[PDB]
Amino acid sequence: MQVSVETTQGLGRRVTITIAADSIETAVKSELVNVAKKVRIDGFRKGKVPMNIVAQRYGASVRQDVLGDLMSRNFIDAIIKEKINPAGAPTYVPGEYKLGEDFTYSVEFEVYPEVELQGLEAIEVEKPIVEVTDADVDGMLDTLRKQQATWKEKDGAVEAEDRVTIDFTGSVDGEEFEGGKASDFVLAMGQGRMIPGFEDGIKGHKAGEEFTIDVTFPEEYHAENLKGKAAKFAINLKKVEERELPELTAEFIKRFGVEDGSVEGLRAEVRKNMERELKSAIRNRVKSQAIEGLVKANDIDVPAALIDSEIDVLRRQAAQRFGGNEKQALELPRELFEEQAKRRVVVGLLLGEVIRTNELKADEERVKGLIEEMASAYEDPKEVIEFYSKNKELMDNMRNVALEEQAVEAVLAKAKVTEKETTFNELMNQQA
Amino acid sequence: MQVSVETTQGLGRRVTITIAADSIETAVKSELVNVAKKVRIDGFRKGKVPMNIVAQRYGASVRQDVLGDLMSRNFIDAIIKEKINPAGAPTYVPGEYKLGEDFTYSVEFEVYPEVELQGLEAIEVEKPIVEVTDADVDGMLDTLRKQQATWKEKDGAVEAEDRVTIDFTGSVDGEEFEGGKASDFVLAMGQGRMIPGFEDGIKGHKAGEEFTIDVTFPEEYHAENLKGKAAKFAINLKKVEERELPELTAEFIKRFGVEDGSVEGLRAEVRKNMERELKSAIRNRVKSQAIEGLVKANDIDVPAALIDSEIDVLRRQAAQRFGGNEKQALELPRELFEEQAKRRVVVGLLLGEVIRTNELKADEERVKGLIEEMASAYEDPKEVIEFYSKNKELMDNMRNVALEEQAVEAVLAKAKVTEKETTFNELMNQQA
Repeated sequence: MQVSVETTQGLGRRVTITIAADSIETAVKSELVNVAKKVRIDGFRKGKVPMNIVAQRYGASVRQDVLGDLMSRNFIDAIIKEKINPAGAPTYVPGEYKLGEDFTYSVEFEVYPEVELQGLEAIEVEKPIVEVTDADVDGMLDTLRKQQATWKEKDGAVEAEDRVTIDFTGSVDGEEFEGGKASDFVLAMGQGRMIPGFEDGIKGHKAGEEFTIDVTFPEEYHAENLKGKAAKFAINLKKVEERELPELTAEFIKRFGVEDGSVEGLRAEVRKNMERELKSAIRNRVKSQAIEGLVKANDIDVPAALIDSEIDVLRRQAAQRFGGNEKQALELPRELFEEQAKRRVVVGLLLGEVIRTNELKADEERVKGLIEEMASAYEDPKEVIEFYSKNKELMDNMRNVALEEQAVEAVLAKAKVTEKETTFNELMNQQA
Repeated sequence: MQVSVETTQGLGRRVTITIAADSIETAVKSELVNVAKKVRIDGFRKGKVPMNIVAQRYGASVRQDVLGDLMSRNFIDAIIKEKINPAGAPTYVPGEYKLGEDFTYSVEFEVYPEVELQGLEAIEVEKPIVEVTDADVDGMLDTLRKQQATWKEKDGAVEAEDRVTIDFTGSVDGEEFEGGKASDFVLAMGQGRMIPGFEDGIKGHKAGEEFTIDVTFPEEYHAENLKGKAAKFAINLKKVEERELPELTAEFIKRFGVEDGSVEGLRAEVRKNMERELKSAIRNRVKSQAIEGLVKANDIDVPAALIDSEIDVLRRQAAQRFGGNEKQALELPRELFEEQAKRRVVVGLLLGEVIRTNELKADEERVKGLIEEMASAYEDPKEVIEFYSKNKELMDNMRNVALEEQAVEAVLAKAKVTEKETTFNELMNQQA
């Protein structure tokens, strides 16, 4: 058999294969019965009319539709072998059909490039060795202690950790923005829930005076309408409640996911949480050094399509952390996310090539171990472990996490990693 | 942890679970980071703002969106364990949201019932034993011989197997219908491509005379607009070619998927095709006896939804064999397909319950054997076999074919099957 596929323009495709009647006769019989089996209609055939006879009767009428069916089957077959997973449903975009002339349709799909690994040996990574002191523990403990407190109504002055009701309106330089609209909003002070200085500036004000305070948001603020802006908050005030020491009688203080009062338990829980992120933090710097070393020294021309797709994901996610508005995130500025999107694609391409070139395997043992530690954080690890193994997406999505660890270890094994003993204060010097 | 899900009306569901702040505090942290991992944004977290703090800030704004996300994740999890495969994309149908009040959405999904197997031992099946004679072979051979012939232009009388060009219009009783429209249509006579009598009635007419002949379509004709109708065909005529004996020199006669001229090969190919469908024919009667015995004796109440879905599939398929028109098949009459759809659902339920109750396994050996014989009908069975094993849907879809065979054997093993030697003529008596 002979196969021919043409291209009209860009992503446009054309099928229409011209062959001898004998070949057509044979192919149509086989294909039509195969389609009939899919929907189970062949079993309803008593065989009074041969399939070929009806094929050369109604085949002309469904001739256009057959091309569409072929399009449907060929597309799915092709994406399976090229391993492309479309989001929802693909778009084929059919045009006007002329009888006796050509036909144009454009199937939208993305493509992938290839990369070469160079300068791997030239990667020098410094591993700063630091430890967590008991003083660090004290700071964390104190923060946790100030988080909880029992509310008590009073009238007079305002503390730094009181509970207040603030009706405020967000005005930038002289105009209200989309957010910053409050009504009987209750805010817990002393928890660092607002901008540093915001809950400080309102301290000492009576629950009935309008002051208007200048608050400046950092240039690197996630909200574009607030980043690098110095807004003024009127702050009306009306209700203030004192937060007194929480009842250590397990009455009110039982609002924790950890056991109450247990001094050893509290320190133990802090210790495990601190070291867990310490492990992650050191690896993040190691990972960052490796990533920057590759990107800065070796860049590659990346297709715009892949970057464009990354932007949408970023926009949807950004809107969520700005407030939450599905689909409206589409309206968010492209330039803000396009920069970071480029990095995501480059890193992915770099990792993907390492995996392919070194033919890395998805290690089940590695995945299982990670799951067990993570699942151990819950009361019943048994259902949690099974839950992850229950859903295929979770299994595969989590693989990329474990696989990434393998990729890092592979590079580090051949890279120059030097361990240097440093004081905690020394690593704290991150001024630029 | 406590879970809750309420129902508004019908398929309408309500989430909104009210729990203590401590539980919320813990649950939100775990869930949000899990979502962030899915899109790979957690690796961008340097940890300046605790997740809980932002959660009790923007959580209110995205509160509605969270419910939608929960809806999305819960639905997919639920269908996995209940094993329901949605066609494309599900519909959740959201309504108006009132702040401070309730919310209504309705998720459209189908359900399945269960059946009891009774009266299986009461099924008596007669197996008529017949054979194919050489006379049957001769008839088939002659039919095949008349199919092919070489066209030769002439002027005069018309044979029974000539090649003609007929411009006609389809008028029922006094109105043209949707089809029956021809222009320069070339029809090959003697191949039984038209209604018995249609190509017989035009025999003897000159290539330039309008006669108008009454043609009656059978009551059980697939085309509703023609079934039980006696239409009149004008028949204009203009071009007639004689079909002379095909060149047995392998020139013209090479338009077959079988070797040319080979007498033994021709008979061998006929023999294999005839017995293959003979096997199917006897089993179909056996299957029909068992199916009718169950349906006629034991009826079950079937939900309208399942039947409704079956109707659409039938409509789409019916339109294809009537001509071909995707989506327009929706406009086809329901009653025509609803009757047969009921049978499909009942048979499926009966088979499904047999499979579940008798805990039947999908036998790979059975599947492999069927594939090998089927693939043996192609030049290279190797790629064909791998192709079936390549696509999961083909593998699964084909399993049902093999599994049905197993189900039939299981029933027959305990049913009263009697073999009776019969003459071919005897079985031919199917006059009602």
